[PDB]
Amino acid sequence: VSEKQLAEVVANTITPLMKAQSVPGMAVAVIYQGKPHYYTFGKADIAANKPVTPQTLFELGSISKTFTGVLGGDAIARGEISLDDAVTRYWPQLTGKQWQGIRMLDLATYTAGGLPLQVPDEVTDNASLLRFYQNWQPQWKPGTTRLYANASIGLFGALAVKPSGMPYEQAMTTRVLKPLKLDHTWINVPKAEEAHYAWGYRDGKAVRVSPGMLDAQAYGVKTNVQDMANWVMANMAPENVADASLKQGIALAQSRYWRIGSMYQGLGWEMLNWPVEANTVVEGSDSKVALAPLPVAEVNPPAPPVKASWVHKTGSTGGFGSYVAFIPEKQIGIVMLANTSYPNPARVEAAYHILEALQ
Ligand SMILES: *[B@@]1([O])O[C]([C]C([O])=O)[C]=[C][C][C]1[N]C(=O)[C]C1=[C][C]=[C]S1
Ligand SMILES: [Cl-]
Repeated sequence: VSEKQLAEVVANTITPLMKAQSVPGMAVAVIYQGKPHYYTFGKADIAANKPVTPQTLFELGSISKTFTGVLGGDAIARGEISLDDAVTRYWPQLTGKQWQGIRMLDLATYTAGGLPLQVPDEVTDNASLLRFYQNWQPQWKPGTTRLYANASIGLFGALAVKPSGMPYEQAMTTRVLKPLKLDHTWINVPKAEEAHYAWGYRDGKAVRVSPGMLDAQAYGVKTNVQDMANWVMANMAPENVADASLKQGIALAQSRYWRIGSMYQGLGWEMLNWPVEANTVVEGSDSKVALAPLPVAEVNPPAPPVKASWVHKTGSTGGFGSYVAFIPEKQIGIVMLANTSYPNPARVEAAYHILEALQ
């Protein structure tokens, strides 16, 4: 499949998508034959008439969780934490007896027993954060029910960096971003970079993400399409990652911990076995499945990375919608960054269609 044909397949999928979903701007990377290929469409900022470029910063939303998963894996590989350890090992002040039996694994993979999708808006400091988790009453025993949640993996990422003594942003930069040369990926956008920051859009209004507790760990990363392509490349082919603990952390994040229907839960990353049909992946992305509390089948010991996987993550904020998927066996992958949050099934369908052209 030539560069020219690939550019046509991308244009012919994305242009109708943007029209149908009222998306002002998109940046796309396709990973193919050892390198990224970049396609940019529309506007980063409508009022200012600024085009999307390969340097335009997008809000990743929950694709931030893949960075959380890999940083946590790296901590495991340094010997600083174990997924088998009790959450209370890293938070001794968390004295409530309901936390017994809840492992760092459970926090990382949404199986703690019903931690909710969000940290409540009244949580504004450490005292309030502690109170929230102290007062939480699990609806299910640990290791029985997956409920996708910021309050779960968010807390995992905060606790994962504690033994290192490093704050979370610092740990992420030193241990994940810098070694991979992701030098335009930000939890907090510096002043000097602000001109690259797209506006998000919802129902015609410009919007950007506001602060919340555990945001950095759950939904706070911003990045451009070059850094995201290289992030996808590193996760798709970790054999080329030099730092030993980081390479193992990447493997840990794509390891299978639980089966839930047709999908498997990694650390941030989710996986289906390849080959998989589009309707299987599309159906799973629907909110009525994706947000539901669902029974789990344990994968113990965790299964190491399966090369024949569809590996993916969707993420949104108020004004952005992003999606990434890759197939390590085929060495193909895609990044779709957009400045409006459009339906996840639509992201999956487009990503699957483009990657199908490469098979
Ligand atoms: B995150 O982006 O993940 C999505 C995944 C999906 O769409 O199935 C859903 C919920 C949690 C995450 N999103 C949010 O927390 C919403 C926002 C965060 C900041 C502003 S809105
Ligand atoms: Cl600690």
